[PDB]
Amino acid sequence: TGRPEWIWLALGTALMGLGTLYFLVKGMGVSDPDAKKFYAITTLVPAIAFTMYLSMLLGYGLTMVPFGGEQNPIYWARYADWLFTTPLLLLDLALLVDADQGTILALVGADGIMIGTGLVGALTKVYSYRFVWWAISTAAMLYILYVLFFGFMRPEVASTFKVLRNVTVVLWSAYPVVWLIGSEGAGIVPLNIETLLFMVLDVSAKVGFGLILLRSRAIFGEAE
Amino acid sequence: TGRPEWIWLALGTALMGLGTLYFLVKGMGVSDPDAKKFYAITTLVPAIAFTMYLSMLLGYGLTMVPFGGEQNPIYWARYADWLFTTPLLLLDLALLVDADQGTILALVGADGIMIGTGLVGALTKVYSYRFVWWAISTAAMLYILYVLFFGFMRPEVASTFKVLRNVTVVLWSAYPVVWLIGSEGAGIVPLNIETLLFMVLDVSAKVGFGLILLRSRAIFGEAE
Amino acid sequence: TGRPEWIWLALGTALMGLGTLYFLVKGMGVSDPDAKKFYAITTLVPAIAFTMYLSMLLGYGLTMVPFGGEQNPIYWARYADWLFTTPLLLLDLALLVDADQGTILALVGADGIMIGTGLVGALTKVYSYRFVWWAISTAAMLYILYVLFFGFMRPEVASTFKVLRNVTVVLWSAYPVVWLIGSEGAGIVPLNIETLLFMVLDVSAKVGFGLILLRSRAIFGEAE
Ligand SMILES: *C/C=C(C)/C=C/C=C(C)/C=C/C1=C(C)CCCC1(C)C
Ligand SMILES: *C/C=C(C)/C=C/C=C(C)/C=C/C1=C(C)CCCC1(C)C
Ligand SMILES: *C/C=C(C)/C=C/C=C(C)/C=C/C1=C(C)CCCC1(C)C
Repeated sequence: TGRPEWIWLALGTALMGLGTLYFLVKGMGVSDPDAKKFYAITTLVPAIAFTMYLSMLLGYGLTMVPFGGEQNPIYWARYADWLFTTPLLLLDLALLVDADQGTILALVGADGIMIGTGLVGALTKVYSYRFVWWAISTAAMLYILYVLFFGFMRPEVASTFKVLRNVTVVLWSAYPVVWLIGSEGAGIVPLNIETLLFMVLDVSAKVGFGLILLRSRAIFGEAE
Repeated sequence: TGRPEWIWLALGTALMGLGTLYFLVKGMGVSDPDAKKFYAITTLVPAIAFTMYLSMLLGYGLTMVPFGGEQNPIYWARYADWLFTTPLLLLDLALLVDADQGTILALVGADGIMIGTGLVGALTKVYSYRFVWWAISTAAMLYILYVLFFGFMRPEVASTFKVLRNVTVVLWSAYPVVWLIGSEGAGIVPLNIETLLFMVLDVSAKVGFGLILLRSRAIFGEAE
Repeated sequence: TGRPEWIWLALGTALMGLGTLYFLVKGMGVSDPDAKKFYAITTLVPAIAFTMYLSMLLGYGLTMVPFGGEQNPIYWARYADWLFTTPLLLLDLALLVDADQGTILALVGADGIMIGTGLVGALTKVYSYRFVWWAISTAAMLYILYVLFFGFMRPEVASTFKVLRNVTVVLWSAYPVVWLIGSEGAGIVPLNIETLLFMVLDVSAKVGFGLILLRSRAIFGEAE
């Protein structure tokens, strides 16, 4: 199309699609029940992202929100993606460490709150209030990060969890910043650059994260 | 009303309602925990369908989508039904065979993708792109069917699973065809006939499927 | 704002926010896995309510629905809250009594139906039909109440469950009445009083319920 961000949406669609196919093929033949869980979660994540990238590319997942006296292009489909994919990603971490159910519920619920309030902020027509939602969403993210560090095994489990926790902190923490400087927030970075940034983050957080996880012996039960 | 498809919506509402009441009464008194799971899942399915049929009958679950240069009546409430009822139905099959959690997640997630992309296709304003969504949704359905045949007990469990798997393949595979030839897709069959077809499919896939399942000794633990 | 109900929305936001913070601090340090489940569920409930109260206060969670020949202010965000918080509350009760999974699914599903049909009724443009949805929603509520009394331990578990079941029946049963007499239904009580009533009910059903639950020894495994 003639939205300059189309190229990043197209590459995102492609990389999510290819990552989905790769993980699908890779998990073919896996019989270990524990490993199956990780393959399922980890393949579902970019498959969902693929659909939502495509919806943005085709224009379905874009709406105009009036605020600051303009009609502002907001890609709402990102939140529909994140609503499902972010708890899934947290579930991969939580299963790695054999987290308590209470802890999993805390994580999933805080994540739901993070995404839902981010969506509310994204669609809010009173400019100043958009940042209230951003702050609440960010608080939920900080709670999530706190639990990953202070709320929790085989040495390979510890090692893989540590690496993935670090990837998670670094990549996830960038999202509120991009939103804040981008078209959803202060509008200091144009939508095409914002789209590029989220594409790099998303591909790393999904396909990159998944490559790290699915390469590890941590996803298998200890078997002779 | 004066929408000619009202009669099929009314009969669908009635048959789902009656099926719900029948399963409710039938599962009264069931104490076996395994059987309770099947009664719960299986009664919930037509209860949800009853609500969404009624919403279509009353006109709430209908919207107009512009495409191909017309205002096209799209019953969106079907997807709200299917979003919940189709994974529930898959859950009945998966519990019958004591499926791995990874496999259940794969099934539920692929199903979510099937329904969500079908909804996107149903609401998409660019005619040609509607069929892209249809294709992606169909791929998700084919993945689901593949898992039911290649991804998986007491002989009565095997026997009941086999029958229900066959019912599932035959009925579910008809949905993409009806959508394709109907008002959502190529518009070769009118909405009133499309509605009739989905009504027959839905009642069979829910109340018919449920009668088969709930009549079986497979839903009970092996007890003396 | 100049909506007279703003004061009740503001106090609701505050009390849910404070209740969230209190439960969060209170559950700090809890290591018992069973207790963690209850703290997680019970803190998530007012955290979600806090977000949805704030959304109503800020005006995001309000829409106008034409019916009875007027444009009627309907707070839809209540349903988005209840959709998540009501099954969570039922989950607290069900975990207390170690409910069968079938029973939990029945409860959660009936609750989903209660809330979804209440939302449909709230948004329905044909006045008389709003009450059809109300009736169906009420039937789902009555099913839920029936299960809590007829569908189900350590003496402290029994004692706490009994108290919380009674609180639940009394408070939950008031909701259909308020809706019926309020702006969503017959319009005999003005929106500002309706808002006050739901605020008192919600705070009691969430923060009050939670204080009772989290003060009990019932939420802990039996340990030496
Ligand atoms: C695969 C995609 C992922 C891992 C996306 C993660 C996204 C977030 C952590 C987003 C966080 C946000 C906030 C913390 C504040 C408001 C804006 C959001 C939703 C971008
Ligand atoms: C009770 C209702 C059920 C079992 C409905 C099943 C529906 C489907 C399998 C629908 C599939 C579709 C596609 C595969 C492609 C696009 C259109 C859909 C959603 C009708
Ligand atoms: C924390 C909030 C809670 C516990 C809310 C409970 C709400 C209900 C039990 C609402 C019930 C309703 C009906 C039974 C009929 C239609 C209207 C509703 C949704 C208010």
